[PDB]
Amino acid sequence: DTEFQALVEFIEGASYDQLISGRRFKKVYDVLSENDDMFIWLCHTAMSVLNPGDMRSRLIYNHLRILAESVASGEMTQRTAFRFFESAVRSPAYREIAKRQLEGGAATRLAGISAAADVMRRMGLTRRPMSSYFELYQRIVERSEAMTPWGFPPLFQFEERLSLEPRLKFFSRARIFWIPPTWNRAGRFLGPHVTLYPGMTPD
RNA sequence: UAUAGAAAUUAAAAAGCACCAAUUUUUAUAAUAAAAAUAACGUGCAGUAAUUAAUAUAUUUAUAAAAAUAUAUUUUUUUUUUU
Repeated sequence: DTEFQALVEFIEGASYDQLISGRRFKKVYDVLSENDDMFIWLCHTAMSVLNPGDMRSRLIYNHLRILAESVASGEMTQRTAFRFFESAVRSPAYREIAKRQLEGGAATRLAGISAAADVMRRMGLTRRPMSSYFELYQRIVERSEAMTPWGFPPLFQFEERLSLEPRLKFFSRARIFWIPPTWNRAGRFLGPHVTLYPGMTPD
C-alpha cells in the first residue's frame, strides 16, 4: 500500500517540522489522486443509462466495458480513451437511449450504478476492495455524472456541436480555442498563450 | 491604455530642396559635332505636450520626408439586436 505509506510519511513529516507545510500535502494529494477510478466511473455511469434488452445498447455497453477494462489495465492511455469515450457518448443512438430512459420514469440507472460498483469491486477496478461503494455514495449525494439526466459529466466536450451552436455565445458564429493577439489588454496575465474554454472557466 | 501592479501582453513580415556616374538635355543661319550640363533611386535631422484613429481617391498651400479640405471603408470588450 503506497497511499498508507505516503500517509505515514505525511504524519512523520508533520510531527517532525511541527507545521502543515505545502510540500507534504502536495505529495499526499498526488498519491491519493493517482487512481484511474474517475474514468472507470465515467464509463460505468454511461453504461448505467443503457437498456439491457436492446442490441444497440448491448454494443455500446460492451464497447464501454472494454474501454474501462483497457484503462484499468494500463494498456490504453487516458487521452485516447477520452477520445473513445466522447465518440461513444456523442452518438445519436446513445442520446436516444438516454432520452428513452428519461421518458420512462421508472429508470434502471440506480441498479445500473449499483451493479457497476459491484463489477468494479469484483474485477479489481479500484484501489481498495470497498472503495467503490463509497465512490457510488459520492456520485449519488453530490453533483456528479450520475445525477446528469444523460449519464455523462455535463461539459460541452461531451455534447454535440449542433446543440452547442444555438445555446452558447462564443467568439464567432455564422478544437483548441485561443485568444487572438489583437487584445493587448485582456487581463493582468492573460495573453495569446492563454487558452479559453467554451462552457467552463478553469482559472 | 485604463474614474495608476502598461511590475501586463507583445514578430501573426510595417518596408526600400538633397545624397548615390542604368542615362538624359542643349547647340552650327553661304563653315555643320564636339563642347557643356545632368546619374538612376529610396531615406533625410521635422520633435514634444503621457502628443497622436487608420487606410484609399481627388484638390489647395513651400513646415513638402509636411500640413489642410471633400467622400468612402474599417476599428466597439460579451448588460441592443438572431433569418
